[PDB]
Amino acid sequence: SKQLPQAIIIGVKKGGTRALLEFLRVHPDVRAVGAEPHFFDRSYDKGLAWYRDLMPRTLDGQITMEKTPSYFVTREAPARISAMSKDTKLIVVVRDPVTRAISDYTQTLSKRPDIPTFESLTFKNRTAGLIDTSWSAIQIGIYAKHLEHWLRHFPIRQMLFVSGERLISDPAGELGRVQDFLGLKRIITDKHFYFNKTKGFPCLKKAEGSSRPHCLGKTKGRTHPEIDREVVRRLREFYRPFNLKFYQMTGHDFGWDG
Ligand SMILES: Nc1ncnc2c1ncn2[C@@H]1O[C@H](COP(=O)(O)O)[C@@H](OP(=O)(O)O)[C@H]1O
Ligand code: NA
Repeated sequence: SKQLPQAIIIGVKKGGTRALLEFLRVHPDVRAVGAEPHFFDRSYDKGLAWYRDLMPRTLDGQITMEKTPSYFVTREAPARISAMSKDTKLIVVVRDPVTRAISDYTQTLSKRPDIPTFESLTFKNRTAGLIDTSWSAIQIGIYAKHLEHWLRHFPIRQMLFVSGERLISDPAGELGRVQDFLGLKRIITDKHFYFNKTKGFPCLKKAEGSSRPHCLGKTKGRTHPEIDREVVRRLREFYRPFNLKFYQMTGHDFGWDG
């Protein structure tokens, strides 16, 4: 029967949310929705009967999952999800905030090519190095800011933060933690993955629902544009104090600042 997701991948955008979901779909005890529901942010009015109807069917002991990257930054998401159930497990796939802003910009550049440069959107006042905190690309990277709001409705024990960089260099190691966090037996492993030279990322030997090798679509693995390293330095400096706070809240250093 259909059940409401006991675990959600709530963020972040461009941290590697699809990759993680697609890898978790290999486990025999994970059933997940395909496309981003965007329920708790854009379609909450439709109610939990609509939400439950999107979910796949599951046997007993199977875990239902979804991923919507905007939840982590959408203001009302914590209260609403906890309202669904106070026990929901939450996962955040985090990434270097600066690489994430560039990946975010690169996604838009693949849709509206005429947009200004990353360096002009970066600043409100280049002459003074004042960064546009209103720009969504900047704001999503301040993980500690959004994390504080989630901890008003969830114990940090029910929240797992996955390394987006380590998801690319050692998918089997990272997914070992995620399986422990969801009470799933360690099944996903190194043999499930393989590196495709021409893609640049790990791929699945057999995806869920397929017997063939499966890499991620053309929408994942984009070539970023070349960015002024002075802006990158000024962007790493902006995030540094926020990254340090995030490390303390999570008890883990994700290596973005050394
Ligand atoms: N095996 C894999 N194949 C492709 N992209 C992967 C990947 N593992 C992680 N990713 C990353 O996942 C990002 C997308 O995150 P999301 O699905 O949350 O939007 C990609 O951003 P880039 O295109 O900048 O490289 C890519 O870096
Ligand atoms: Na974008």
